[PDB]
Amino acid sequence: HWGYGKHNGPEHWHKDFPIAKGERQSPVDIDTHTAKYDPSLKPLSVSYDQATSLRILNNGHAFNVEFDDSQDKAVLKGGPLDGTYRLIQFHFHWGSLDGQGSEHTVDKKKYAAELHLVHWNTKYGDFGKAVQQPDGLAVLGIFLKVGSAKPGLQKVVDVLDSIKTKGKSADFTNFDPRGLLPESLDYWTYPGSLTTPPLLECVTWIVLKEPISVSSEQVLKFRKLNFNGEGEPEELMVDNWRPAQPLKNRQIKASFK
Ligand SMILES: [Zn+2]
Repeated sequence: HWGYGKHNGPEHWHKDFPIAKGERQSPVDIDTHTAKYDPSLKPLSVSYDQATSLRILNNGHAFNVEFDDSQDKAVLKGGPLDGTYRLIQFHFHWGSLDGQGSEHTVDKKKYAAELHLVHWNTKYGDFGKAVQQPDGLAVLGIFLKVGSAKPGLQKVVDVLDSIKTKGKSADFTNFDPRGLLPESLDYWTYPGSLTTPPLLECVTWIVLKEPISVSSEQVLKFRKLNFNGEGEPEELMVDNWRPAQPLKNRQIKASFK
């Protein structure tokens, strides 16, 4: 058992997964003053038009909206990416309070939550083989501030009551992930890791400058979820976020001047 608890939290993940103290760990603080613009970065392509959501599920760490990744239906191309990355699932990390909840920070500022859209490089045939490579995954990370409710998010919130406890899942079809994007795809990028065990250093990170607004009403529904399984003592699913890890020698490239 790993989690976000006192004894099984990020400070202790290294005991079971030594890579936690690796050279390419995520998330990281994005220093705007030192994250230099890169004119070599190609424009970012997002094709979520024929996207096919299948189910939503509680996995005892967050909730994942999973997609049919059998075809190039919903793909991420260009930016820093070489080849086509298929969307497999998106999930969030969020806090107990509005003041915290994001994994990545910007000049040390935390957001109320962070959205991660997970893609894998079709070059490697399947996800299993993908996570064993440095460029295997691409995660599109989008900050959440508490403001005007996100319409594209309400379909998600409306189903959360039905996957309260770890292990529960539900049919979740015809979800448009375009509903969750901001207007400017202006990003930072760097090579990093999964922010959960086994913390494999296989992720090209693409973090959007532009956060999205969500209503306190929407984020309160997130915090009504359970880490625990059915029949267990209740443990509310909150502060499911890893703090910023050392950047070390890595450079964070910005897509904008
Ligand atoms: Zn994540």
